[PDB]
Amino acid sequence: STLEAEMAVERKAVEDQRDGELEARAQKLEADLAELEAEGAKADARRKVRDGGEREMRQIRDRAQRELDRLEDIWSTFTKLAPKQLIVDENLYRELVD
Repeated sequence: STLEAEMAVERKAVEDQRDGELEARAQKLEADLAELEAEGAKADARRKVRDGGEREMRQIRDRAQRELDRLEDIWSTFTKLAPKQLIVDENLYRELVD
């Protein structure tokens, strides 16, 4: 019970910060775009700015998702722990130990 409770609580650190980093980067990009559109700038420049901003947004979402699923995986493994099971990660083992 408390195990799954603490797992959920950590999922909270996963979710809030996943949303927050993306929010910050998006705010920065939108400010930079409102600045670029304030002056007279070529439309190709704005298109490339938007492309880079989408790249950054998706990259942040991926950096989140990857760790989120990794943490799901550690719990999934911990659940099915029974003797004679062979662990090969050599890092997951440390997470399970500590």
